Amino acid sequence: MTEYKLVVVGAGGVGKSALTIQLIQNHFVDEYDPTIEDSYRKQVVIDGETCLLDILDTAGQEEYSAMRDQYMRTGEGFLCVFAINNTKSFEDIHQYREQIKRVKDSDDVPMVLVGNKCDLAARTVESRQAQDLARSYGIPYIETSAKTRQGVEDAFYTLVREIRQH
Ligand SMILES: Nc1nc2c(ncn2[C@@H]2O[C@H](COP(=O)(O)OP(=O)(O)NP(=O)(O)O)[C@@H](O)[C@H]2O)c(=O)[nH]1
Ligand SMILES: [Ca+2]
Ligand SMILES: [Ca+2]
Ligand SMILES: [Mg+2]
Ligand SMILES: [Mg+2]
Repeated sequence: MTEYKLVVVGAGGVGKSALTIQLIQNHFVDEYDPTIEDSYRKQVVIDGETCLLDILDTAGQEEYSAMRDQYMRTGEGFLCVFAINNTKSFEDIHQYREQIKRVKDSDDVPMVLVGNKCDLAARTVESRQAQDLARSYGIPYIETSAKTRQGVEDAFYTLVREIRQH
C-alpha cells in the first residue's frame, strides 16, 4: 500500500506534538515536554485509498537544529506549523521553508502552512497574513487547534493530497 512520509516542523511550543498525537491517538496533550525526535505510524483511508502515514515529530528547540538536514532529506511532505498567538513562531516559518527548499533543491516541495492554537483568543497572527505567506510558497494555509481537534485531520490529509499533486 501507499506510504506517505510526513514531517512536522516549526518553533518550540507551537504544538507539533499535540497536533500529531491528537491525529494518531485522539487525545490532547496539555503538558509541555520538548521533543527531540519521535516517529508515529498509522494506517488510514484517505479518499478511498488505504495508506500508511509515517509521521516524524521534530524538535522546535534550536539546539537541535543540526538534525534538520537529515529529516528534510527523508520526508515527502512538510507540515509547517506556527501558533497564532506567537508572532515570532510565524516569522520563524521562513527559516524552515528555506532549508527545506535548499535540501530538496526544489521550490515545489509538498507543504501545508498551519496556524495552530486557533482556540486561543490571544491572536497576533491574522489569517490573512498567513494566507499571504502560504500563497507566496504556492501552498495551502489551514488553521488548527490540537486542543479542540479543529482542523487537525484536514491539515494532515491536505498534506497527503499535496504530495499526490506532485
Ligand atoms: N490551547 C492550546 N494549547 C495548545 C495547542 N497545541 C499545543 N498546545 C499547548 O502548547 C504546549 C506545547 O505543545 P507541544 O505540542 O509540546 O509543542 P511542540 O511544538 O511539540 N514543542 P517542541 O518543539 O519543543 O517539541 C503544550 O502545553 C500544549 O498543551 C492548541 O491547539 N491549543
Ligand atoms: Ca490531556
Ligand atoms: Ca513552493
Ligand atoms: Mg514536540
Ligand atoms: Mg498585526
